[PDB]
Amino acid sequence: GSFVEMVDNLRGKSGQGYYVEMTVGSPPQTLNILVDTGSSNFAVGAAPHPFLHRYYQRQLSSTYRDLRKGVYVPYTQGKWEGELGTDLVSIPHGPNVTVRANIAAITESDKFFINGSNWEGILGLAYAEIARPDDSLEPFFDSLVKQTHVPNLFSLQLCGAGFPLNQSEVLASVGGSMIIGGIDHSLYTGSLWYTPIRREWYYEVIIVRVEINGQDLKMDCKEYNYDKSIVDSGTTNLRLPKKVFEAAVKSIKAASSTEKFPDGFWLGEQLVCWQAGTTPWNIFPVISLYLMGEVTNQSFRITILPQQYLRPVEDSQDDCYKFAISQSSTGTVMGAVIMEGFYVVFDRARKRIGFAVSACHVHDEFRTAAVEGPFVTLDMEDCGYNI
Ligand SMILES: CN1C(=N)N[C@@]2(c3cc(-c4cccc(C#N)c4)cs3)CN(c3ncc(F)cn3)C[C@H]2C1=O
Repeated sequence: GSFVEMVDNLRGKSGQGYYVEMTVGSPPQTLNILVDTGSSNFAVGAAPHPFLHRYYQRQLSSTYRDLRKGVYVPYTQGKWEGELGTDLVSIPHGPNVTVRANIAAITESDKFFINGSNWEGILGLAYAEIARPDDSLEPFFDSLVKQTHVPNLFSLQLCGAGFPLNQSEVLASVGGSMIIGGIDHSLYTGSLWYTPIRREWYYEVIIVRVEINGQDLKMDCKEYNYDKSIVDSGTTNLRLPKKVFEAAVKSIKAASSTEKFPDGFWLGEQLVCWQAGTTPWNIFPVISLYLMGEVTNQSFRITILPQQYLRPVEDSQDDCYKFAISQSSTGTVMGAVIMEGFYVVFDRARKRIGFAVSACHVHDEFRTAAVEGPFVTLDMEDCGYNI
């Protein structure tokens, strides 16, 4: 329906992540928290750090409970270590509830906190299977659903501005909405189409066909989900398995061949700039991902524009961008490139993910992002990877 208290409760941008305000402890300590559908721990800075101006002070919370257990979370780009405990947590622009949740109090970190970023912790919204140290550490959303009458569903509208936001603008701008326990109809246009959650660990999905400007990439569909395909608000790019990335970039280069770009642009390293207002959107192709439908032998497609996969960056008055499609050795990641085009419904209760055209997606007068269906697609379970 309508969840006016939760609409426009996010801030941020794809390169720095999107965050929501939360409170921890008694009296409440306000912190900004990165919204991550790609992990399952609620973890906050709990010790001074040069890039933090606030942190969780456990000794000032009367409701703090020590779990007497450490947690070490190393990952590819960095790591954090901390001490497990529980406390009362609320979301000021959220459901009007307070819950007792697990909190990893971060005491040591490496390349986790970012200078200039305005967030102090991370909210892992995925399932217990991938929580650290193990699946016995109940994730925040699981606690929220168990302790209250909040429906087992949340939805995200991540809003890319379509232009770079400076240090002050990114603080004052609306980055989107996280609707906890519902679907807000003002955030999308057209119909919502649902794809099954394949398995409850990451938000895993199955891609059954890929097109670049309507041209079938024509790969064995297992390649698109090798070794998994996930929906991740904590990844900036659309990341594709090595072989898929190679085929996609060849096709995108062919479609945009009226303009030659350096190898560094396609590697996501180098920016490309055009005179103000002259970005040649029309030379770049649309990209469609077909996802398994809820009905046997049925699929639907989501289509994004170069306004989604060319990330605006500051150089001058030129309009500059980085190519935000990159290679993966851990499967497809539908990051903020995908998510900024759509309103995404994480329907945990019905084990499905919904997509609709976002009311805040960036487009031009000639093309728009799309969510369309149905299409007849056979042997879609064969597209899923095993082992
Ligand atoms: C892609 N991705 C995440 N989705 N989450 C993680 C992080 C994302 C960010 C981050 C920072 C800035 C911008 C963006 C965006 N968009 C994301 C910092 S840490 C957490 N994680 C993880 N893994 C295993 C585990 F038991 C617990 N946490 C893996 C990290 C990661 O590389």
